[PDB]
Amino acid sequence: EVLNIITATTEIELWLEPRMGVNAPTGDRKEWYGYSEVIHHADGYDNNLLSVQMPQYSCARVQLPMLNTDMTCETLMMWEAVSCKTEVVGIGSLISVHLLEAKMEAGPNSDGPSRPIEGMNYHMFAVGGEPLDLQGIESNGQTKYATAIPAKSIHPNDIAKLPEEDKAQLQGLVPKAKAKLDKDGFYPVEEWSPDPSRNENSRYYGSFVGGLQTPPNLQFTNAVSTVLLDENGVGPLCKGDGLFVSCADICGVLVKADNEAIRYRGLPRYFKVTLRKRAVK
Amino acid sequence: VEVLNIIDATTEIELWLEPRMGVNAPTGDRKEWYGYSEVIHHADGYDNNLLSVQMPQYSCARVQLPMLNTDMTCETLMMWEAVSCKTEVVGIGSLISVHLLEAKMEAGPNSDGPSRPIEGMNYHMFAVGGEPLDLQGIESNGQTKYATAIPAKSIHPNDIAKLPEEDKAQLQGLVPKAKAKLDKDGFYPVEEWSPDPSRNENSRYYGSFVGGLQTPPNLQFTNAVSTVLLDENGVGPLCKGDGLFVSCADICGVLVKADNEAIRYRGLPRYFKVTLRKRAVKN
Amino acid sequence: VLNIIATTEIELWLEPRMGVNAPTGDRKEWYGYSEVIHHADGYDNNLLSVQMPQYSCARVQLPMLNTDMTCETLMMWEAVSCKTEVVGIGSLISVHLLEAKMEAGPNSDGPSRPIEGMNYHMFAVGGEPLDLQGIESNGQTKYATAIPAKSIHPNDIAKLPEEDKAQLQGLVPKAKAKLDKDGFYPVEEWSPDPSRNENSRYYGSFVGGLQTPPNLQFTNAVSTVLLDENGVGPLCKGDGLFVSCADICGVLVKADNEAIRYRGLPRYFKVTLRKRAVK
Amino acid sequence: EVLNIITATTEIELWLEPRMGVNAPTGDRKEWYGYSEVIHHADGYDNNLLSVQMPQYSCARVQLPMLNTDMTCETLMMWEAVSCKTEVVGIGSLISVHLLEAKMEAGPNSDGPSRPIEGMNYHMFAVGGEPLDLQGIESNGQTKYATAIPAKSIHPNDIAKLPEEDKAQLQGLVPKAKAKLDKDGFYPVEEWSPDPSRNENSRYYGSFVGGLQTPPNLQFTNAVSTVLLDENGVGPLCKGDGLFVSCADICGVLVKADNEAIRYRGLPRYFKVTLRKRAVK
Amino acid sequence: EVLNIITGPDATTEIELWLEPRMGVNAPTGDRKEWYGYSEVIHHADGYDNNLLSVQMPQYSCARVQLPMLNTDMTCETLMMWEAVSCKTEVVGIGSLISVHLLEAKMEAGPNSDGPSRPIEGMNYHMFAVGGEPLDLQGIESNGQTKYATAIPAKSIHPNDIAKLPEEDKAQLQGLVPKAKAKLDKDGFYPVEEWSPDPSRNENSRYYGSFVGGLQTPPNLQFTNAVSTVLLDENGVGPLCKGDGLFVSCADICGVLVKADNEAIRYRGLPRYFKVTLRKRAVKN
Ligand SMILES: CC(=O)N[C@H]1[C@H]([C@H](O)[C@H](O)CO)O[C@@](O[C@H]2[C@@H](O)[C@@H](CO)O[C@@H](O[C@H]3[C@H](O)[C@@H](O)[C@@H](O)O[C@@H]3CO)[C@@H]2O)(C(=O)O)C[C@@H]1O
Ligand SMILES: CC(=O)N[C@H]1[C@H]([C@H](O)[C@H](O)CO)O[C@@](O[C@H]2[C@@H](O)[C@@H](CO)O[C@@H](O[C@H]3[C@H](O)[C@@H](O)[C@@H](O)O[C@@H]3CO)[C@@H]2O)(C(=O)O)C[C@@H]1O
Ligand SMILES: CC(=O)N[C@H]1[C@H]([C@H](O)[C@H](O)CO)O[C@@](O[C@H]2[C@@H](O)[C@@H](CO)O[C@@H](O[C@H]3[C@H](O)[C@@H](O)[C@@H](O)O[C@@H]3CO)[C@@H]2O)(C(=O)O)C[C@@H]1O
Ligand SMILES: CC(=O)N[C@H]1[C@H]([C@H](O)[C@H](O)CO)O[C@@](O[C@H]2[C@@H](O)[C@@H](CO)O[C@@H](O[C@H]3[C@H](O)[C@@H](O)[C@H](O)O[C@@H]3CO)[C@@H]2O)(C(=O)O)C[C@@H]1O
Ligand SMILES: CC(=O)N[C@H]1[C@H]([C@H](O)[C@H](O)CO)O[C@@](O[C@H]2[C@@H](O)[C@@H](CO)O[C@@H](O[C@H]3[C@H](O)[C@@H](O)[C@H](O)O[C@@H]3CO)[C@@H]2O)(C(=O)O)C[C@@H]1O
Ligand SMILES: [Mg+2]
Ligand SMILES: [Mg+2]
Ligand SMILES: [Mg+2]
Ligand SMILES: [Mg+2]
Ligand SMILES: [Mg+2]
Repeated sequence: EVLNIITATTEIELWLEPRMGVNAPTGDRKEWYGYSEVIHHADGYDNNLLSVQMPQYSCARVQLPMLNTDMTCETLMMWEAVSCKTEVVGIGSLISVHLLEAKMEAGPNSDGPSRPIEGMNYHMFAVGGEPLDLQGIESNGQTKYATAIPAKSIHPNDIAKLPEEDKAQLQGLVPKAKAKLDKDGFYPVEEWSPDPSRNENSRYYGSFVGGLQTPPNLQFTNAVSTVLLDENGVGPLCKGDGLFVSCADICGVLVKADNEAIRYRGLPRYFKVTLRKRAVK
Repeated sequence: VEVLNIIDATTEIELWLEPRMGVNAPTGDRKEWYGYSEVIHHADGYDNNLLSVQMPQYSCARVQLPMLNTDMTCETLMMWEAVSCKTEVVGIGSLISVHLLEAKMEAGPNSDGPSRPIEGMNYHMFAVGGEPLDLQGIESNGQTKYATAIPAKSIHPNDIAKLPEEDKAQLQGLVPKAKAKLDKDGFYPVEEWSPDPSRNENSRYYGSFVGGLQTPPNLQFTNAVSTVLLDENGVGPLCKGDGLFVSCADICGVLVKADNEAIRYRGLPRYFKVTLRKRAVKN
Repeated sequence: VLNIIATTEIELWLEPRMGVNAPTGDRKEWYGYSEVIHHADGYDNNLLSVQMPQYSCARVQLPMLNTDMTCETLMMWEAVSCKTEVVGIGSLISVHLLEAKMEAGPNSDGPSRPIEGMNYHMFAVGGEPLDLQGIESNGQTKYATAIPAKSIHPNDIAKLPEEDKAQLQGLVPKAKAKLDKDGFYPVEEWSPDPSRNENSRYYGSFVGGLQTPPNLQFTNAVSTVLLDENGVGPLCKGDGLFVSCADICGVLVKADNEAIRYRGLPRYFKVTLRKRAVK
Repeated sequence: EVLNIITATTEIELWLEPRMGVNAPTGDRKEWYGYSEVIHHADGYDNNLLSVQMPQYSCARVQLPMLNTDMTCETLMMWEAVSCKTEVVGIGSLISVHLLEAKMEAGPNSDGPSRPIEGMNYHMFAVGGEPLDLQGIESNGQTKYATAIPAKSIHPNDIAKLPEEDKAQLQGLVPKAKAKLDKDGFYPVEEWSPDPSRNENSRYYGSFVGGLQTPPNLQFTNAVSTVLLDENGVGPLCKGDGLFVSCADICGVLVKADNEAIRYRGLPRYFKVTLRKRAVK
Repeated sequence: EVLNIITGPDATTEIELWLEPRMGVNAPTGDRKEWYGYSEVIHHADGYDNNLLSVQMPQYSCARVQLPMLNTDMTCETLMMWEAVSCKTEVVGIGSLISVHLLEAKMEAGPNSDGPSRPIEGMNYHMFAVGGEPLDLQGIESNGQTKYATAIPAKSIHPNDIAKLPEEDKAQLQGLVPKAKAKLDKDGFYPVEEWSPDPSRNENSRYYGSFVGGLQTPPNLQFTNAVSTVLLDENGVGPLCKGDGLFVSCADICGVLVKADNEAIRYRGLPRYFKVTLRKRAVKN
């Protein structure tokens, strides 16, 4: 039960690095950090699709200053997210036409530029007072996924647990396939969406442009804010004094020269969130 | 100028509409293609019968609201009035996939590249009303051959207009007799039926179409946007029989088959949240 | 134009006039399309009216307002707003179009090319026929000479010598007409005249090319206000409301010669009117 | 020094015919009036680029009613342009797929449509109280231009007069390369832009979409006007009682069947300008 | 500490300037002079089979404008600063992008034809900024191990010149490396493919940018003298000019030229005009 604002503010900022699959600059895949592993047409059919091949949501919880010295009291204060500025950094890097290992965009006897990053763009950011609610889906119900222990990603049927002969249901809406975005680099974009049936205490904003050769269209400015207040003037209220931020920013794909397969490329996203104190019952 | 760098009165209803692209249930022989259409080829409907499973259809539902009037003969009645709605197509991220089962490879013949992703025609419409959505029929080709099914799995404009087969070219324009109510889920093909702008006084509908086979799908998703359903007089749809009627169609593109380059449509589920209030009206 | 004085709503459909303008005769199966167009038509043959999409138009008789037309102060119907919609947009998803080119390799069994390419969409509401200005993309295009005429061309009015018809590639002031006949004025030769049309409102868009994705919307929640900057809408002379449109939604490509047909769709109109006293 | 309005009005109409290169329906090139001459990749390198090959700005001066009985008076009247309606006519003609001499858009054994007009669109219009100020540039500083006595067009270096070895400066910003749009069909669009460093007494509006196969996107209506007043509510003031209108409307190109070279196509533009009387010092 | 605006008849001023593009060939002199306003040629394996040169990497343009001196004594506890209120800015020369007779450019036609050249098209990168101090930049690498030429003196500066990561850790620059930060303090020096405006700083600047990628994308550009950008923030305060300096910067890649003989590319940029309106604002010192 939301009461009146207490007149008292604070701002937090943070960066979320992309989780395109290669999620750390370490090991033998280090050079491909910020990209996915290679994806081929029959992957997941004639082999297991790996987590490194599946771009994932980024997320973090920011701890806010503690508000109530006694959690038993009938009236308490909560942090309320009022507005946010957010930005995808590094967009100029997408002009490169000398991408390592990338297909040449010219005739077979030429010496032209590489294909630049282009194709599918999927951009979403969210700010909320608790983890983002996710709804699960499968483009192909019977896609084969790797089983690592511990798991490196989670899939809708890990939660829905349909019998294998019923997994075609996941190509529609399966209500049991729901989860919270509670782990960075774990929930694949191609299987999980913000759940519009929940998320009463979060705000999310997403866009998608598909295809493999589509020009990426991105903007950057520090002159624009997003107001997080709902129709009643109430922003997300931060349970446990935690602010939750999430995003995904697939900016396109790289095409490999030797087999023409692809890797996704993502870019880091900045957040600046402005909060105020709100009394609640 | 120099060059300077020179060197209970209200209620909320929620529901999901699953897509009806043709394969309309994860059952039977076609179970694995639920949420897609059946395969379509250029001569289908000419050198064979076009099947209902090959024709994406409108989704629709009626939600029973709390009953408002004990005596429906009173000259002043209460009705539910739809004021606004939030709606969203879910699963958009799934459209990034370039490992689509049976799909054509987007690369040279000696390569091992990605599959073609879902792309091409996008047809998106949602509607909220106090009675079934009014539909007007049309045909792109008047003489298209349609399968005869018992029980029938779709209905076509000429099942209503009942024109002689030799006059069916009329259906390529506007045939006033070819009208229907969106009264059955997964039954009215998108390619034959549109919202009827000459009726639908008690419904609101919103549609967009981008054609072509290789067009990049362009879709948005957010929980911070609502659609106001009130008309110019401040009146929203009024729910007859205390029923709220929601409808949609969301073709998100096509898949291209590797073995013959024919296509299947792909659709995605749509969520609705409708906010309603009560209005007294003359009876 | 005096003050307003009560209201009424007019509805109608305009069926497309793409060339094959009736579901009768020998071409009846292509009603709502143009006849086939090839690159050299109008050069090594005569371009037919059935090959040239045309404006649709109608005059709706409104309730008579004045007992005596002699009076110095009369009532006129004033068009205030309108809702308009292109119906049948969903039919443009078809990839099983009769006689259409296959969009796949020569060894495949793929879909047909769908309707796509150039879109030309215009609607107008006025108190008198829409004024048109004529033009030619090619001054010397050869047009058939039917009796009676099935279409009218700019030089039919301007009557320039054959050696001067290159003028029609620019602006010929003599090449003016009124949109007074349905399925008669070709879109490729006639445009709404911005130097006239004081008593009409028109709204048009064009996206060219042969393979362009068609981009259309449909909704019953949007209206167009027809009032001008003085708050005055079109005034219906002779108690007649004049509506006109053209909606080329793209082209079909034929499998056997790769030539094209334009495709059009019907348009709906709902016009709201009020009574206005005039001098 | 601008003073108050004098409360008196007038409306001016005119058409500007396109000047794509073939600027009159006369002479040897008369049948291509409203188009450019044919342009090939090496034109201006292994030959001289001709004025007929370079689309130019259209412009006109409209004489307004004389306002002042005596131009020596300390307070005078000027016509002030307040708003304007403008329209490109003939857009429907761009649907044509039977264009004379044009490449066929089908396989070589077919009998399909011609390529329609498509590709780069350059649309600008301007209304001012004096000629539009232009700034010059060259995409290639060493482009070879024909010499006619008298000249049929004027180029930036005709004004800047840089040594031949210095003409690469014209690929950037050369302040000496300035001109007034004082002659119809004379200033090529590819060499001359509205000068944002001047033009205090004009308003111009321009858009460009490039490429050779881009779908042309054009609108037409009589329900929209452009307001010409500046931030202080002052429109262009007509010096010498002359109103100056300018434009360029490249709507795309035609592709010739026999060599695949191109001609630009333009369309005429209509103007309706509304003016009022303003007192000035 | 921002105080109130100081009203008066001489309280505002206006500044105009041009910035020429820095696509790589940054002066019309020397051996590369005929390609001024373009980049040097770029090929797929450059930076791998060879060193990527500064002339191959478009850079931000920038300038500091000296404003009228405001405070005779910078000792005083209360001072005045120029406050940037609005800006008009325009990319000039857009009409030149219609050319289909580009020197050395690939022919857009069949192999035995005589058609037009490919016009400038492809990726467009447009940004402008106005601030009261240099624009803050954040570094990144699309490929951490890209090979760069090391000239003495340096012709450009790269994110790891500042971050100084070990060579085997440079993959970190493909994400967000907080030490990879710089100020846009030198014209024709910071490549756009390695440096973006830093959204974590730039409190005293305003920047506006767009990108449309790909190699064949139609350039889409507007020009008009009837539109301004308001520079005031949510509290109505514009950038405040430290040391009486106005800082402007930009980058305008309008597309690429494709060479006929190897199909490699050069970027093309165009010059940008600025008109900045400023007013006097009192601040606490
Ligand atoms: C998850 C992962 O490590 N993916 C890598 C894949 C897989 O290991 C591979 O596809 C499994 O079969 O391999 C990638 O590299 C391959 C690519 O360079 C292709 C180009 O044709 O060549 C492959 O190796 C060939 C080898 O050249 C032949 O001699 C023969 O032995 O067959 C092998 C395997 O086909 C490379 O492994 C890929 O891009 O697919 C790199 C991925 O990181
Ligand atoms: C206005 C009209 O009726 N147009 C129809 C045209 C014309 O009759 C024709 O183009 C005039 O020359 O014809 C269309 O049908 C033609 C198409 O099927 C092509 C495919 O190659 O074949 C044509 O017939 C050939 C015939 O096959 C040859 O044996 C020989 O007789 O020549 C004729 C004409 O070239 C069809 O006429 C068309 O698409 O052009 C149908 C139009 O409705
Ligand atoms: C400014 C002008 O008049 N341009 C015309 C050009 C030039 O006269 C020409 O390009 C200068 O060399 O010519 C155009 O017409 C040419 C075109 O039809 C090509 C098609 O291949 O043929 C040319 O003539 C050829 C002839 O066919 C050959 O047999 C041989 O004689 O060589 C000549 C010259 O190449 C036409 O001149 C053109 O489009 O380039 C028409 C322009 O209006
Ligand atoms: C409604 C439905 O079930 N659609 C099927 C269609 C139809 O059954 C078929 O098109 C009717 O002719 O078949 C689909 O599969 C076909 C496809 O794999 C093609 C690939 O070239 O092969 C077809 O089979 C051939 C077979 O290869 C030959 O040995 C045989 O002599 O002829 C067969 C029939 O053509 C497959 O049936 C299709 O995509 O068209 C699958 C759809 O779900
Ligand atoms: C930074 C710079 O000056 N770049 C040049 C480049 C480089 O000098 C070159 O790529 C280094 O290998 O050269 C450019 O021109 C080349 C281009 O014209 C190609 C066309 O095939 O030919 C190259 O020279 C060839 C020569 O023709 C061969 O006979 C010889 O055996 O090898 C030479 C090197 O490949 C030109 O150098 C280029 O566009 O790459 C011009 C740039 O300004
Ligand atoms: Mg809910
Ligand atoms: Mg009605
Ligand atoms: Mg007039
Ligand atoms: Mg100035
Ligand atoms: Mg900060």
